[PDB]
Amino acid sequence: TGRPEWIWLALGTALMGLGTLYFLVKGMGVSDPDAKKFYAITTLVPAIAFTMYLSMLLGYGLTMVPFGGEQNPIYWARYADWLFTTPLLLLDLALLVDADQGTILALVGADGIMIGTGLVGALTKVYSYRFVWWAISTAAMLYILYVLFFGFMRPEVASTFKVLRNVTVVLWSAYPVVWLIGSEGAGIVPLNIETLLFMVLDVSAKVGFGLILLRSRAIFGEAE
Amino acid sequence: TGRPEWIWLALGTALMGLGTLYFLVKGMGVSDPDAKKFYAITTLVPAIAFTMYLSMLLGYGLTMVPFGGEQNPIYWARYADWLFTTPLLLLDLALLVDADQGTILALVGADGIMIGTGLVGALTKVYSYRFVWWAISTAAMLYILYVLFFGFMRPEVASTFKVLRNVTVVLWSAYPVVWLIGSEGAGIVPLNIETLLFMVLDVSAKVGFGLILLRSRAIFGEAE
Amino acid sequence: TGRPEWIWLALGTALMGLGTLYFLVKGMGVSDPDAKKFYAITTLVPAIAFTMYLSMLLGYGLTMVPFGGEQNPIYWARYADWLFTTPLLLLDLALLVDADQGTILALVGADGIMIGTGLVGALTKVYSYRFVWWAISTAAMLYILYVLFFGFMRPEVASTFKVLRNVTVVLWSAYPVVWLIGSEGAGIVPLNIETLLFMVLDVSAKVGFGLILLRSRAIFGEAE
Ligand SMILES: *C/C=C(C)/C=C/C=C(C)/C=C/C1=C(C)CCCC1(C)C
Ligand SMILES: *C/C=C(C)/C=C/C=C(C)/C=C/C1=C(C)CCCC1(C)C
Ligand SMILES: *C/C=C(C)/C=C/C=C(C)/C=C/C1=C(C)CCCC1(C)C
Repeated sequence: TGRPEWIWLALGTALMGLGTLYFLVKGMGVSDPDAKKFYAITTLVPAIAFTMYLSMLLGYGLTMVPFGGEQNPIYWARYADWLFTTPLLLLDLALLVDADQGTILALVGADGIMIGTGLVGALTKVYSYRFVWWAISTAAMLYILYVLFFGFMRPEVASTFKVLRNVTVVLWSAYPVVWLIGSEGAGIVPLNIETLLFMVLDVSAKVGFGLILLRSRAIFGEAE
Repeated sequence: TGRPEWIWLALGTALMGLGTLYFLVKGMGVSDPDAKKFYAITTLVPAIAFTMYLSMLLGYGLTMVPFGGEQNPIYWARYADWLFTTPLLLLDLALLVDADQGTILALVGADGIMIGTGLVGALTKVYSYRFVWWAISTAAMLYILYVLFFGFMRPEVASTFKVLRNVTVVLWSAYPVVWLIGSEGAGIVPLNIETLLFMVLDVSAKVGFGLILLRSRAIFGEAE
Repeated sequence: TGRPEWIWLALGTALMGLGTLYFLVKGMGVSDPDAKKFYAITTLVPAIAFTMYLSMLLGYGLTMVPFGGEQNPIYWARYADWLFTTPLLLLDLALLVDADQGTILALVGADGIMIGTGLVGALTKVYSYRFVWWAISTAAMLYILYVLFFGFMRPEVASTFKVLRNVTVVLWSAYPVVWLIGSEGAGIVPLNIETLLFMVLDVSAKVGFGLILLRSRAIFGEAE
């Protein structure tokens, strides 16, 4: 199309699609029940992202929100993606460490709150209030990060969890910043650059994260 | 009303309602925990369908989508039904065979993708792109069917699973065809006939499927 | 704002926010896995309510629905809250009594139906039909109440469950009445009083319920 961000949406669609196919093929033949869980979660994540990238590319997942006296292009489909994919990603971490159910519920619920309030902020027509939602969403993210560090095994489990926790902190923490400087927030970075940034983050957080996880012996039960 | 498809919506509402009441009464008194799971899942399915049929009958679950240069009546409430009822139905099959959690997640997630992309296709304003969504949704359905045949007990469990798997393949595979030839897709069959077809499919896939399942000794633990 | 109900929305936001913070601090340090489940569920409930109260206060969670020949202010965000918080509350009760999974699914599903049909009724443009949805929603509520009394331990578990079941029946049963007499239904009580009533009910059903639950020894495994 003639939205300059189309190229990043197209590459995102492609990389999510290819990552989905790769993980699908890779998990073919896996019989270990524990490993199956990780393959399922980890393949579902970019498959969902693929659909939502495509919806943005085709224009379905874009709406105009009036605020600051303009009609502002907001890609709402990102939140529909994140609503499902972010708890899934947290579930991969939580299963790695054999987290308590209470802890999993805390994580999933805080994540739901993070995404839902981010969506509310994204669609809010009173400019100043958009940042209230951003702050609440960010608080939920900080709670999530706190639990990953202070709320929790085989040495390979510890090692893989540590690496993935670090990837998670670094990549996830960038999202509120991009939103804040981008078209959803202060509008200091144009939508095409914002789209590029989220594409790099998303591909790393999904396909990159998944490559790290699915390469590890941590996803298998200890078997002779 | 004066929408000619009202009669099929009314009969669908009635048959789902009656099926719900029948399963409710039938599962009264069931104490076996395994059987309770099947009664719960299986009664919930037509209860949800009853609500969404009624919403279509009353006109709430209908919207107009512009495409191909017309205002096209799209019953969106079907997807709200299917979003919940189709994974529930898959859950009945998966519990019958004591499926791995990874496999259940794969099934539920692929199903979510099937329904969500079908909804996107149903609401998409660019005619040609509607069929892209249809294709992606169909791929998700084919993945689901593949898992039911290649991804998986007491002989009565095997026997009941086999029958229900066959019912599932035959009925579910008809949905993409009806959508394709109907008002959502190529518009070769009118909405009133499309509605009739989905009504027959839905009642069979829910109340018919449920009668088969709930009549079986497979839903009970092996007890003396 | 100049909506007279703003004061009740503001106090609701505050009390849910404070209740969230209190439960969060209170559950700090809890290591018992069973207790963690209850703290997680019970803190998530007012955290979600806090977000949805704030959304109503800020005006995001309000829409106008034409019916009875007027444009009627309907707070839809209540349903988005209840959709998540009501099954969570039922989950607290069900975990207390170690409910069968079938029973939990029945409860959660009936609750989903209660809330979804209440939302449909709230948004329905044909006045008389709003009450059809109300009736169906009420039937789902009555099913839920029936299960809590007829569908189900350590003496402290029994004692706490009994108290919380009674609180639940009394408070939950008031909701259909308020809706019926309020702006969503017959319009005999003005929106500002309706808002006050739901605020008192919600705070009691969430923060009050939670204080009772989290003060009990019932939420802990039996340990030496
Ligand atoms: C695969 C995609 C992922 C891992 C996306 C993660 C996204 C977030 C952590 C987003 C966080 C946000 C906030 C913390 C504040 C408001 C804006 C959001 C939703 C971008
Ligand atoms: C009770 C209702 C059920 C079992 C409905 C099943 C529906 C489907 C399998 C629908 C599939 C579709 C596609 C595969 C492609 C696009 C259109 C859909 C959603 C009708
Ligand atoms: C924390 C909030 C809670 C516990 C809310 C409970 C709400 C209900 C039990 C609402 C019930 C309703 C009906 C039974 C009929 C239609 C209207 C509703 C949704 C208010």
